[PDB]
Amino acid sequence: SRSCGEVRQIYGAKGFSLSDVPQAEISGEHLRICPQGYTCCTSEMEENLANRSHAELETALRDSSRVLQAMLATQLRSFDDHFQHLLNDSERTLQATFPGAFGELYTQNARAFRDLYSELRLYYRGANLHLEETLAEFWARLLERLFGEAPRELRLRATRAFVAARSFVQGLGVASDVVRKVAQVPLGPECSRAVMKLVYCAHCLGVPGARPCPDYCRNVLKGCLANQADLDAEWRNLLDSMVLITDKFWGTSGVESVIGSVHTGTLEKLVSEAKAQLRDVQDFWISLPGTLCSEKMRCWNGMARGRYLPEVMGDGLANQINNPEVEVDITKPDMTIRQQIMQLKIMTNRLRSAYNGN
Ligand SMILES: *[C@@H]1O[C@H](CO)[C@@H](O)[C@H](O)[C@H]1NC(C)=O
Repeated sequence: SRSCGEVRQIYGAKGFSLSDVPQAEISGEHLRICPQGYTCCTSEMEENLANRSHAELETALRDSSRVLQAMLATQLRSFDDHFQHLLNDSERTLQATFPGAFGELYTQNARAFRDLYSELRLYYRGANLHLEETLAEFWARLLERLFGEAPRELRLRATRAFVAARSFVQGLGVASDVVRKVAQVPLGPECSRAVMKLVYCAHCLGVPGARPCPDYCRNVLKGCLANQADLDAEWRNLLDSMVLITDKFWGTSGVESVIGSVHTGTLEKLVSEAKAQLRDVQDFWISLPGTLCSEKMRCWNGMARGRYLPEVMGDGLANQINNPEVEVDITKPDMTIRQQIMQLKIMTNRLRSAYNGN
């Protein structure tokens, strides 16, 4: 008892200097973060351990962000490349059948057809948002190069198909960007305090083998990630809209059939997998506290070993007003996070609009 051996062992395994560690327990009068009591930690050790815990939590968060980003990027690239390939192969089928099938009108107008397809690619890329004018001019210089009353319907169908595809890809890209920018938001100093007291203060108070209580760590991380948790609602909204817009991919007027029919398996599986991934990460913004506590981090409640009494806080900034472990100013939001929320709102609007109308 009262020996600093084990704490010295752990503090040494951290790579830190072994000169700064006391032989036995000293007075904890000097401890700023950890509750003051007989301890094996000097102020030096306290600061060092604090820095360590903070850097570790940072690393975990950044890792989660990297995983999510990678997934969304993969989905994005997949759907984008496929949507490109459908049209490109519609053009290859075109060039294969059409000249061999019928008259010199085609072979003379071939560059005009190529320009039509290229303009459709520009429409899909979002470089040109009005296809009515470009189509009307296509028919104008096709007429002046001479295609019945129909297919004016192909205009409408291509419109509603291509806007759906573009909206889905844009959605994936936007989610990816939101995650990207939010990931660079730094942790608060009070959050760093609470985290230190969550992790290494157990070591400092003489219980180095003690495990942090689940509700305790939970409240701490809900205190730290409170701003990130505000993204929940709009995130779910965007994901819901992205799940919705894939319904337009199917049917004779469906996106697939339309992008394939411009001359007149796969995407289904991709859409299924996408649905799986999105329904997996719908919980993302509020899931972090529960995830990091259950994996990377009878029990240590922050004072001593024992039960953790306080009940777990709700998700979001405002619900942290009474947070026992960390002190949150709910009057100050993170403006970056709020901006990203706005972005989510915008893209969600675009997707809803794309779903039910013009
Ligand atoms: C579609 O055709 C264009 C013509 O330049 C080509 O560059 C592109 O590789 C094709 N689609 C894709 C993205 O593979």
